[PDB]
Amino acid sequence: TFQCELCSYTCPRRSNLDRHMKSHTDERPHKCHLCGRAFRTVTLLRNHLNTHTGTRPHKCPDCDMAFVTSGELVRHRRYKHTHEKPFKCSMCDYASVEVS
DNA sequence: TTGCAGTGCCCACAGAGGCCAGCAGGGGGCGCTAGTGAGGTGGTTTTTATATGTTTTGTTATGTATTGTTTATTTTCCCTTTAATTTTAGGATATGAAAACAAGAAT
Ligand SMILES: [Zn+2]
Ligand SMILES: [Zn+2]
Ligand SMILES: [Zn+2]
Ligand SMILES: [Zn+2]
Repeated sequence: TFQCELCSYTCPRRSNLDRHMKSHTDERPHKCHLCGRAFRTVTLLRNHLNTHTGTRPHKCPDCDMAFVTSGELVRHRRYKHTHEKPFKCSMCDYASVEVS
């Protein structure tokens, strides 16, 4: 029912349309007090500051290294600890942690 | 000793193959982020629900009006007895009208 004007975005929640309009309008009100980089939400700026300094809270349960976000630890476990490999190739027997 | 037939040696430029940097092939692991997606919390209203006040409905009691009841004073229908009232002779009256007499008038 809900439709977009800038693109063919179709959702059922008005709040989803609101966020999509915020993405089109690029409301970035969160700057970094070290570099000119800016973001739209607080968690992005929090991770950016957790990269300018070493304050990595997501610790690896199987080794002693760490990362700022969860997805990086997910893929680290699928590379090094639980070799998942969901996506597989066409001809060869290849598979890896990322679609890239 | 020489000409001829056959050998020795020294060089050198090719020929060859290992040495080497350069460079491209497939694949493993990390740094970082935009953008949804979903889930949880807070606010809002809202909707159901509950309780109070007012009014409407139902019930009760009293007074008035209607129908009925045996008196009860008309009233009215029906007797036997008078009290006017009417009808029928019977005698008397009256008022008329001829009748006779008397008085003018004529012949
Ligand atoms: Zn759009
Ligand atoms: Zn910065
Ligand atoms: Zn690890
Ligand atoms: Zn393949």
